[PDB]
Amino acid sequence: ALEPDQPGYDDARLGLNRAAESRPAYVVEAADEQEVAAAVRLAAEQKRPVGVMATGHGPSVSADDAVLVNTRRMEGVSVDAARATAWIEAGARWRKVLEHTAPHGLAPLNGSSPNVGAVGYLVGGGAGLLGRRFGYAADHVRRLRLVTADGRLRDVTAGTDPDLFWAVRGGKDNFGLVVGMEVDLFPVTRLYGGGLYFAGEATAEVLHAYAEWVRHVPEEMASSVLLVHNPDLPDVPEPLRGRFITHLRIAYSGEPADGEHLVRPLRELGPILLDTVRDMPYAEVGTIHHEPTSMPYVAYDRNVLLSDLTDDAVDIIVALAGPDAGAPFVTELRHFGGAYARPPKVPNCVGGRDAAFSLFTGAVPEAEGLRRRDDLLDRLRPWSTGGTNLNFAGVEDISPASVEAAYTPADFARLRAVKAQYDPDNMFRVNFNIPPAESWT
Amino acid sequence: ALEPDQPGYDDARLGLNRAAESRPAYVVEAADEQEVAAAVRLAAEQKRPVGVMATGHGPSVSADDAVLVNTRRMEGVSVDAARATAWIEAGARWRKVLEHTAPHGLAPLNGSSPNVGAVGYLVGGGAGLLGRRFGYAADHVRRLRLVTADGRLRDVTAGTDPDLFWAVRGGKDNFGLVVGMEVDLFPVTRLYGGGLYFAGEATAEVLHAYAEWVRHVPEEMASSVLLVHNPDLPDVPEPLRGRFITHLRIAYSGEPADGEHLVRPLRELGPILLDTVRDMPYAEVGTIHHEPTSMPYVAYDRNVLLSDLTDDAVDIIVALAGPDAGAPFVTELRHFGGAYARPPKVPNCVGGRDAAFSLFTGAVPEAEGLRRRDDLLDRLRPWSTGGTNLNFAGVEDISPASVEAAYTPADFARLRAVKAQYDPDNMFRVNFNIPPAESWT
Ligand SMILES: *Cc1cc2c(cc1C)nc1c(=O)[nH]c(=O)nc-1n2C[C@H](O)[C@H](O)[C@H](O)COP(=O)(O)OP(=O)(O)OC[C@H]1O[C@@H](n2cnc3c(N)ncnc32)[C@H](O)[C@@H]1O
Ligand SMILES: *Cc1cc2c(cc1C)nc1c(=O)[nH]c(=O)nc-1n2C[C@H](O)[C@H](O)[C@H](O)COP(=O)(O)OP(=O)(O)OC[C@H]1O[C@@H](n2cnc3c(N)ncnc32)[C@H](O)[C@@H]1O
Repeated sequence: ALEPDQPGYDDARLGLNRAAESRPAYVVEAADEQEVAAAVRLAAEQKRPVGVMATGHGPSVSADDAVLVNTRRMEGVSVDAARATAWIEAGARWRKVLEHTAPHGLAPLNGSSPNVGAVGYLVGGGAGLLGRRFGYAADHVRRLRLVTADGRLRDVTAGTDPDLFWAVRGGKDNFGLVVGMEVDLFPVTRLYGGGLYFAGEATAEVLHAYAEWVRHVPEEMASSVLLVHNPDLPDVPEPLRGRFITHLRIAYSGEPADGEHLVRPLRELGPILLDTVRDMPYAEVGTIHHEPTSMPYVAYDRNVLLSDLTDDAVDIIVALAGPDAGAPFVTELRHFGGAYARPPKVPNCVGGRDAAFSLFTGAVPEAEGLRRRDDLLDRLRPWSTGGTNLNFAGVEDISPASVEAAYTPADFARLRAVKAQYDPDNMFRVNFNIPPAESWT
Repeated sequence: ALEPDQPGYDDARLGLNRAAESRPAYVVEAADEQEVAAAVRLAAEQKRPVGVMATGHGPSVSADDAVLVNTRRMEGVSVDAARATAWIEAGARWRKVLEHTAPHGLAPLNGSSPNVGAVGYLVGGGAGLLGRRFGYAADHVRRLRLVTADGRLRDVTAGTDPDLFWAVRGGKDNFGLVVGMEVDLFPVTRLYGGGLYFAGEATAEVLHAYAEWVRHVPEEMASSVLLVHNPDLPDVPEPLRGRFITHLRIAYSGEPADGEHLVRPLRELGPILLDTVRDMPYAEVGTIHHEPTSMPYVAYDRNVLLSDLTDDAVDIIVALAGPDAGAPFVTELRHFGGAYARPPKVPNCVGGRDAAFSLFTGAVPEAEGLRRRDDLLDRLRPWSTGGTNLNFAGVEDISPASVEAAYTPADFARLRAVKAQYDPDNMFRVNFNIPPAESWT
């Protein structure tokens, strides 16, 4: 339990995304599950809130005055090739999970970025490059080991505590900290994917075709569109530097033949500054988004879920987020539907299953820039479900009403009840917080 | 000691490049140095030859009737950040070395392909993407642990056995099997590199400019040119498929500013089908050549060293290896000079230091194809040093005269003497073999 101004406090308290500028009263760099339970026990004695950080990818509330458990040293993974499952400790990032599953020819339902904490991602739902085919990562869990608000370790399956197994798979840490989880693995060894990086002048054309194209693709095709002003930086090749880029991401988990057939029409649009679409070992999946996770940064994230992508919706995005807009934020359009739209084998509380698309924005916190982001998301409200994707929400989305928007009204009702039952003092509240039901007080 | 038709013989006997179709009398999958010494002791009892394989990247002679030591399980690496050195076990591939050195911001002098066995590469010399700046990997060794032909383990430094330290660093396994080595590490954290992938019609223009360009670059710029008929395969992006490609590889180990300045003129040539030149973590270095090492293959490798690349030399390469040639082999032109051309701090036997370029060919063994390869290398003999790069030699280069061409005449004289002294029965002869001096009998 490091305290402020002790050696390595800052090390253990600060994550990748610093937008929640937070100062925990103590930080425990847990080495194992016992240290996690001990940290939680301590906090319960001191009537203190408890938060958990594996990477700092997903900030929400300030950890001021809280105990923060840093799980980054708990990076254990083990694979059961026979049963096609992996055991993943609290702090294991997907890159490490992939190291272990690839030798067997197995893939988890990981996301766009290998740097991301597998557990935090999963308990938000977890929308990746196999998701349109298989669903949310939270829909494919065998069991959980959990530190509950009394500081007890508990093994949990759909069998032993339905309520808790349901709530944790989409509820983040609101019901306890996950020390390890057992996930189903899938026989995926290769992807046909990469990017079509179009010049700015093509943005309207591309987004219009994309809106149509997505209506015909199978569930094996995950795809998204990034719109970004790229700086003149050496970290990207010369065709992408210092200009507006519309980047179409492909991730087809079937045969390259099929993928290429689907993709080929998109090439008739242009000009294409760079084309990386290719057959790759699934291990290389993190090259499709190639998201920078080396330096810490501050970013204000916000997203809305779209019931549909229409011409007029496209035109708003072109106008407020395309080349001439001069928007100082990145915009990403991610395709959902498919398996995401169908109820999971084993129920969970993951919301937004009716969404066709996620529309995401990432912004340096600066008032002119945040205004334009606001204007863009407001102008899309008519094509919006009212929902937000929880894993793509940011530090501005911390109020109870903002968190409610991540769940269906019924799921949230039930979640409030379960929360009262498993976290009566609302100890896990350094998070996208589900408040205890008022009826349970 | 697996024998033929025992479970896992084929596993342990066959490597990546199968061009030496070899059947060892026994294969020892050594777990540690003691098993290696025991294997060598056994062979010395039985008057049998001994070969060593970590990956099968570098075949030469058939292992028929030999004992083969497979070192692939000896993959240990440890790094001394303070002293900037790594300890590398026999079988460790560069990818694993890189895993350990990158967290400290250190780089070994590895080569184009992370799949390659660090030790085998180094004892051939070892020409990589930092070589023009720092020299051969064999020029930066602190010590070796070696199993000599009596089966004894021996720690060797420039201090304790000058003759042996000299000979092993360029002599491959001719003087004993290396169980571990201690290499100097360099403070390189990033490269500016990648490819300019030009269409076939530009090949003459590019090779002519390259010939000139290389005369002005600093030692921080490693570069090469691949000429290849790419099949219509899904493993490469659509611009590179089913056509002739001239691929210019850049690897600048200075500041991106400097790299870009150097590279920019090359873009004035064209058309460029794809441009990947960018600032990257040095860990990603294996993306510059992106050589396929997943499937085994058969390949007949041959190279000649060039004293200079002239217009007429270029025109022969264009004519016999460029788009209209219909050559069924790959051709690679690699730039040497720089630190390679200067004597190493601590002497070694690595030859070809006077070469400006390596010209390499890789061929499926088929007589029409091998004829054209022969014709190309013969037609370049006037611009040739007479030498060959040992690490780039193949199964056709196994005769004493072919191996002599890898060393200066004096070095080879001395090498024959040392060989008689350390391997009097020529036990290590499943290799590019240095025969014992006749004067020592
Ligand atoms: C940064 C980022 C995030 C990201 C992404 C790409 C990047 C560059 N791509 C995603 C994608 O393709 N699909 C997706 O669904 N999400 C994606 N994300 C977001 C990511 O899922 C979330 O940010 C998630 O929170 C990441 O978890 P991580 O553990 O890495 O992050 P954290 O800040 O350290 O923790 C955030 C919250 O996660 C919950 N959490 C963390 N550990 C636990 C444990 N052990 N038990 C229970 N809950 C846990 C907490 O709520 C914590 O506050
Ligand atoms: C396949 C390949 C090779 C390669 C390369 C790229 C690819 C795809 N790029 C290279 C590069 O950029 N620069 C360079 O200098 N060489 C490059 N190579 C060639 C490589 O250096 C050689 O092929 C080398 O022989 C590789 O060694 P490896 O150990 O991987 O290969 P092997 O077939 O299993 O062994 C070949 C011979 O190496 C000597 N050897 C191997 N292990 C030992 C030990 N422990 N002690 C002593 N000698 C050893 C033997 O002579 C063995 O026969």
